[PDB]
Amino acid sequence: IVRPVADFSPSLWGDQFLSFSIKNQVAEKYAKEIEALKEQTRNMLLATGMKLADTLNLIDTIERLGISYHFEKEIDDILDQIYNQNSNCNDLCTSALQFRLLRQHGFNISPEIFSKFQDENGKFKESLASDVLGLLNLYEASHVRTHADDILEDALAFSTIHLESAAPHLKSPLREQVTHALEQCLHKGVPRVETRFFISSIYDKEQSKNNVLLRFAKLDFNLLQMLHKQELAQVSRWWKDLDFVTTLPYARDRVVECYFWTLGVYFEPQYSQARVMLVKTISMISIVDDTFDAYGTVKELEAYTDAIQRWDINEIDRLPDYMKISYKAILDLYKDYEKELSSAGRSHIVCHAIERMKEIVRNYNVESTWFIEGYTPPVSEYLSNALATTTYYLLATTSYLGMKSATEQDFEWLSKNPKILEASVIICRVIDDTATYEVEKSRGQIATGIECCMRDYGISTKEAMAKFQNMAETAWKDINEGLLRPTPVSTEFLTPILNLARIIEVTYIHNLDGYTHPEKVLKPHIINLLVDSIKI
Ligand SMILES: C=C(C)[C@@H]1CC[C@@]2(C1)C(C)=CCC[C@H]2C
Ligand SMILES: [Mg+2]
Ligand SMILES: [Mg+2]
Repeated sequence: IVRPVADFSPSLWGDQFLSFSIKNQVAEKYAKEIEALKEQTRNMLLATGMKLADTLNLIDTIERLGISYHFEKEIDDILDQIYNQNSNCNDLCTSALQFRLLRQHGFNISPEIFSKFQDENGKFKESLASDVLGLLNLYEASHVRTHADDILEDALAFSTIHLESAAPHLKSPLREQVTHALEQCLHKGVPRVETRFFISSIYDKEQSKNNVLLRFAKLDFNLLQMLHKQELAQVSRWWKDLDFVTTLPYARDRVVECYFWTLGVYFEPQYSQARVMLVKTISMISIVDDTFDAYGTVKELEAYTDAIQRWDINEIDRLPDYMKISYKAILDLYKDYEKELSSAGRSHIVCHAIERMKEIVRNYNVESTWFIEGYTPPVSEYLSNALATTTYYLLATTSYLGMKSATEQDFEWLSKNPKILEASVIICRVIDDTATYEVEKSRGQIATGIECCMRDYGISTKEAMAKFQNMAETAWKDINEGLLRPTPVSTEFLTPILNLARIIEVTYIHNLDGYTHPEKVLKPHIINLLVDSIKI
């Protein structure tokens, strides 16, 4: 009873991450200077007598430099004051920046601030077209709108068309920043990679840059990168010791890409343990996906699914040898989770991620059944199954395991599929389906997202893809709304969900996937985040 073909490619990375030894003297040097620079920066933020525009530009610069996580309380205190005071700036640049920064931090500033910039017909004054800084900040702000922000409904188009027109004659690095913005907006980018671009490509080249902030940003980035490299080394050894690339030769060898995903979810030092836990789940679920997608028979897949629901090592005899391997590994991983959380007294919350694993395996099996039967469900039924198979319910849940602050109440909220989680999952689903359609259409998939859509609504491939794009647009507004205070849980637990939506947009940018193993899209970001340090 034959199997498919060894179609996947090996890891292009070889063993270059397997061992990293931190030059402890260099790390301590960096850490010591950063401490001094951190305090100088804190004093900049706490300086009195600053004008609004200067204050917002300082916060914006520090956030783009990737060092705002050092100043969460200070920044919040300042934005909170700005929110509460009657800000009457009549310039497009400052208004739009004020709007963006406040909204991104959950402050529900009214979009009425943009009215003065529009005619009686609610359309932006074309006379703004010669204000590039205003256009740029309006552009960035337009990506943070909610359903209640229809005054901004054309801001994206307006600013885009005029930025395009102005870009080639702008000075550097403003030109590069505008051109980059048009390709990748700040709000929907992966924070470490926008940070890397801003530091090296923009701020390092800005005539007016603050030397203290630039040096701070460079040292902090490179020191954090050291931690990330230690983590990836530890994870690479863990993966190598599992030796799935030998025992399960049908499976993808992509632990570097999996680790990069965790880096998108959170990069800060306090989430080191969290990333190491998360990456192991991402690696293992890609094994499961592949087992379902191109190796297991119907009968094998049904026993696998059943064994997962029972979740007992006793069940392993009921499986073929090759499934025994991943099944034991899955059970071991969660017992490992329980042990490393027991000292903190948080072993009891591992069950929540276990339930999501059980869930996605059920839905994998449904997807297989559908495929075997040649079933094309209506979109509603399709999504009822296919949202879970994005892995995003599992990943979001898993992201909390290593977060010391995460409580049972936080897991209970997540367990109900709150709107902001649903939105992120939907974004991942429709982006994947748009990119996967043409290739999977030839692979025999009758139950692919776009096909379900085409058949349900009786529309073309283009119309279906536009309907899917609209779903993603709607979901981004939902995410944006879901960040607004008062939040149902602490914002610390929302940002992973937002960041999950960010990575998938970035990974499938410009279409499609992108193409052939999203590795090609990820490769330069992995180089920039995990191989090459920022030259100082
Ligand atoms: C979102 C997921 C659960 C994972 C992250 C890495 C992934 C899919 C990618 C994008 C490339 C290698 C294949 C595979 C492992
Ligand atoms: Mg699959
Ligand atoms: Mg797909």
